[PDB]
Amino acid sequence: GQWDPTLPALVSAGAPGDPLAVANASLQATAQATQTTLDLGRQFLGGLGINLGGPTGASRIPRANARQAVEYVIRRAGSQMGVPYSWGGGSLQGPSKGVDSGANTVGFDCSGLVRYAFAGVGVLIPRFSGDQYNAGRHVPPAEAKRGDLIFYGPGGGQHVTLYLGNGQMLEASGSAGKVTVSPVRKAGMTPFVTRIIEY
Repeated sequence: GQWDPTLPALVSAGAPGDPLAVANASLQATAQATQTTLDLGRQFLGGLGINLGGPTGASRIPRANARQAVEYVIRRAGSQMGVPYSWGGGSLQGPSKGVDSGANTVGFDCSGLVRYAFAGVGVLIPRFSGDQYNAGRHVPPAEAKRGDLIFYGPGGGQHVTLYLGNGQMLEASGSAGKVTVSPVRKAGMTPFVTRIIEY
C-alpha cells in the first residue's frame, strides 16, 4: 500500500485551496514568514559569531556551518517533544492553534513541526508536506542521513518526519497525539527522502 498504515490516510494540512493554504498565500503572510525566517537565521548565525552584511535560503548558510545548522534544527524540533498534535498547528516560533480538527488545540502537525524547526536556521520550507517533499534534493532512502525529511503517502502528502539517524525519526504524530521520536517506518514511505541542508 501507498500510505502509512499507522496514521489516518488523509492528505495533510495546507494542501491546495484548504483554509491554511489560502491564509498563508496572502502577500502579507508570505512577507511576514520570509522576514521572520531571515530574523531567525540571523539569530542562529549570530550565536556562532557571524553577522552577514551588504546585499528555501539553505544557500545563506556558510558551508562551514551546514552541519551545525542541521544539529540546531534537530535540537529545535527536539525542544518540542511532548507538545500536542494539532492539525494545521504551528508558527515559525512555536506551536499554534490549527485548522479544522485542530482549530481549538494549540500544537503542531507533521509539516508544522518540521517547518518550525528549519526556520530556526533561516531556511523556510513550504507549509504543505507534499510541497516540502519537493523542497530539497531527493535521495534514495538507503543513502538517508541525519537531518533528512522522510515522507509518507502519495507524493508525501500524508506525513513528514525528521530523520535522526540511528533508525529513528522525530515526528508530530496523530497516532501518538504529540511530538515524539519513533522508529523509522517502511510501510507507506515515498520513493525518496528529501535533503534540505546539504552536508
